[PDB]
Amino acid sequence: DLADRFAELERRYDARLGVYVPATGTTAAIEYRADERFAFCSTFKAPLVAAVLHQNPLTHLDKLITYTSDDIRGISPVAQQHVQTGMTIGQLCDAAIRYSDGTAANLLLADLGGPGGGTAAFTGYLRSLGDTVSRLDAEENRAPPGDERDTTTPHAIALVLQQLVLGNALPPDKRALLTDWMARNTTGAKRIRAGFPADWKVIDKTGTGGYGRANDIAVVWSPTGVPYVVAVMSDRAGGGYDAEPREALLAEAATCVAGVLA
Ligand SMILES: [N+]
Ligand SMILES: [N+]
Repeated sequence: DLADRFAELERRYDARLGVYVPATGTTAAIEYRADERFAFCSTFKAPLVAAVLHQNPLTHLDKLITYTSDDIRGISPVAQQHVQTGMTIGQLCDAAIRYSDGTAANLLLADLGGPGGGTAAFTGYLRSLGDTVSRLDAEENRAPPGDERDTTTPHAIALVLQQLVLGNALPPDKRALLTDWMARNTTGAKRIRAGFPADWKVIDKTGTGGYGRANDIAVVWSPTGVPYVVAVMSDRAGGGYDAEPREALLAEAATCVAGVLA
């Protein structure tokens, strides 16, 4: 019983774990706490890039955005080295996904515009994909576990990623950009990627936070090219606001999923 094995991971890592793998043409869905709420953390930056792509012609990727050192907010590996030159919308999409760049995310939200610095518009994009539960409220706080702001569920975000990467939410040219940025992500080697054999292809977007939060959302392809969406979320609310996030938990959960899918 796979659910028994997920529960053992919860006890061993003193953590709460959520998993959703949508059913496919030849597999049943995998689900564990799939409708419980977990913080987005940085995983929202993947659908955020999709929302910007959706709303604009591809020429928009060449638009140069200027900003100052005081605009550097959240962990921003790329943006904080390009204050003087600025960054194009396309470079900001790249940084937001592949380096979780918080400033890039803030600028892409500002590009959507509207109240809340773009967070209302982003949430509306998720509504348009049929996601009735997720919400984004703040820009790049260690939100308490009970707070519903800035949360999703494994079920909800997996079905969002399913439509974006494997469905028709985006035209093929915009779909290919999103897929490529996730494929060359730099932050995910020790999470879902670490749970799948080397001949599976893995694209992903991570998130990490207080209360021991560690997330990874991925699309994987078997060695013969069959794709599956895998969403894994975790936290450790009982360990306090500074509980250690555990990448090994996500890797071990992904290993259990890979055993089901192989
Ligand atoms: N949250
Ligand atoms: N913003």
